[PDB]
Amino acid sequence: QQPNVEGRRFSPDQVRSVAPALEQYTQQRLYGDVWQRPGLNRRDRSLVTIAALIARGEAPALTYYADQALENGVKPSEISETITHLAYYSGWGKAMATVGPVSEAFAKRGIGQDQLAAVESTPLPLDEEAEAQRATTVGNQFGSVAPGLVQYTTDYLFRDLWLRPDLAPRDRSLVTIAALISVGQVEQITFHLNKALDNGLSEEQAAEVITHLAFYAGWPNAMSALPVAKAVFEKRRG
Amino acid sequence: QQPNVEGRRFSPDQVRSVAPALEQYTQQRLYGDVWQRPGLNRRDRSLVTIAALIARGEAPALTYYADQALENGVKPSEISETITHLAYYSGWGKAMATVGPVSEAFAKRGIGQDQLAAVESTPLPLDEEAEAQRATTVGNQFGSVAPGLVQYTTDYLFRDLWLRPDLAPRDRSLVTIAALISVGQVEQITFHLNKALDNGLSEEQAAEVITHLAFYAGWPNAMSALPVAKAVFEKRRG
Amino acid sequence: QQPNVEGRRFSPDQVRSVAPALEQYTQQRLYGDVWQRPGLNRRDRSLVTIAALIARGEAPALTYYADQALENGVKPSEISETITHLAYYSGWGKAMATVGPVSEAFAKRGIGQDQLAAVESTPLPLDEEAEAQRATTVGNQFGSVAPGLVQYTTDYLFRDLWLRPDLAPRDRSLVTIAALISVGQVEQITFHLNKALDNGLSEEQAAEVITHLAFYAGWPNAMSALPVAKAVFEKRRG
Repeated sequence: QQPNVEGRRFSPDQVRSVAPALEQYTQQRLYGDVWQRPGLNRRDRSLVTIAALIARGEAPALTYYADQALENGVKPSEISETITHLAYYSGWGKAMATVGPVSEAFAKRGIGQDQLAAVESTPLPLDEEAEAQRATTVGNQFGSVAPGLVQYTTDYLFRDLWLRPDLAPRDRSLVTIAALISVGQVEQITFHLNKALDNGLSEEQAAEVITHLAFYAGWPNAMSALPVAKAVFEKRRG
Repeated sequence: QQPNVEGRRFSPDQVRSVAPALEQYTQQRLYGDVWQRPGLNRRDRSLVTIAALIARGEAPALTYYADQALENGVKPSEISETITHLAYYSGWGKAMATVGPVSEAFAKRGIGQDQLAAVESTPLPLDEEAEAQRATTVGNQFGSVAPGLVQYTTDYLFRDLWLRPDLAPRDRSLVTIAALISVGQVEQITFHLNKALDNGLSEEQAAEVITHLAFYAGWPNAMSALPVAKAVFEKRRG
Repeated sequence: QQPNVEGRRFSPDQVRSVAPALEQYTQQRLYGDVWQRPGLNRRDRSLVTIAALIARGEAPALTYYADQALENGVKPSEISETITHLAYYSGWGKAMATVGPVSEAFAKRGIGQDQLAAVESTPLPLDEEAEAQRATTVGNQFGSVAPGLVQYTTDYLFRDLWLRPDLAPRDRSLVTIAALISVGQVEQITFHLNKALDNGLSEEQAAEVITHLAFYAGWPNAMSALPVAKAVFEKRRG
């Protein structure tokens, strides 16, 4: 039920040499059920999975998963941009680790540099009022605690990274929430889940993201996200 | 004082080329003292260590540590089942990473597939009342937040994984608490430590688990577990 | 703007084959701006970076970063001691992972074992009253919860590791706060940041540490440290 078995790091035979139950579960549950849940499509699941693997330092799995993402209709430029985005959100080393595995995936598919996310291009429109509010809140709270970090947050992230067009805002928020959930960073989920929902991700899609990540990032990480998600959904109803 | 020095990823000579104090501490403190603490036996320490290495993405160390576990009397089927269990609790990629290192450990010992945990076998008895209570609690709290995840929790975990006989309930709880502590997932320790104690793990054994993990998962992770453990021990006395 | 381009795991060409924007950001922002911020010098930034890479299981990057640290004036003995220190604070496996990459860095520079941190040497002076207070607090709270861990905390850490002269107290605290921030261990930052400030790290230096780590350990980790740092700074003013 899993596509492109030959592209896997470890073969079904190899997995069965240690844990045949795991191989069966991979086929019947992970690929046969989770990946088949229609509330979130294969393209979006690929973005969520790539984000999880990057955030969790499981870059070797990316050769297979990046190839699958391309097959599922994720653009090379979107994979490219996910890596750049997660340099900031997961850390530079986590992004750098992707270079070998993803370059291999691209090379096999004949994906040249001309298909990648632009170094510099026309920014998306900035909601100036919401940004003025965001900057004021952070500056008032932490401006004298870490002035450099506060300034970088504004200049590098909210006035640049988040306006880069190579991921649609919805998709950039999607990869962000996936990366956060994947490493249990529940403190930052409220802001970014609200942003994702504002950007067009549906509540059921968000529930599917959490559900998908139970498998890729472990049950406790998915479980920890639930009260945060619940609070967000309830607050939007007020 | 450390057994099977030749089976290590890095030799004592190699460790001494960077940090001779670390090599000395490994011999005198880790192997000479911690591993020798009689409150928790070598077999259980091996299970705790394997769980920690899996959860923390330190799979390369597993060739040595899985071999040691087998020497310490952990069954191949128990190692097999730990991997499958932690696919769910640590994440699929963390379990998958074990395949290469553990297959090598098994191959060297002539451990064939006939010795592994069963794909499907007769489930252990389910405490139907405690399960009805568990399902009701979760369903009431998060049923409309992530219905898919709630259903999978019931169907995949509590009505299947936890009833698989290839780990005794005590040992399955042992590996779970070890994996949780190892990545600082304190939110889920209350439930699983209670379950471990219910399943027959002693309070002193649990204290030894936390102590062992200070070395393998870092002091802060062990320290973070202490107030949770304290609260559990005190609550059971009420 | 990045020194020793040829020593990198992945070349600029390789990074550009996946994410040319990331390569540009590395040059212009990470190396061209962050590393150039004068509030924290290159030597201290190297210690912070090594600690982050060790804590986050990004040991492969260490060949380049350890070489850079040596170029920046970090002593071989200080790198040696950072590894030993983080065996305790990040975990044994995280320290062990450094052996290959750092040994390579040392070999290329002709750094022999005679330049490494001493296995045993004359301890630094212990503040006996502050230690009596620390031991009493921990013993009263957790002495009967995990007696072994409480005893090891005293004997292995505060009456040995922290008195080892191969890192100055300021630098040992620096590597500790870096390692904690890098994996989001906010629970332990209050104690260790106070200790760092007591040991001579300035508040602006601490702010630069957090800022540097936003890039190496991801924005959310740096952001999570801010309220802890704020509370510490404010408390010292009372």
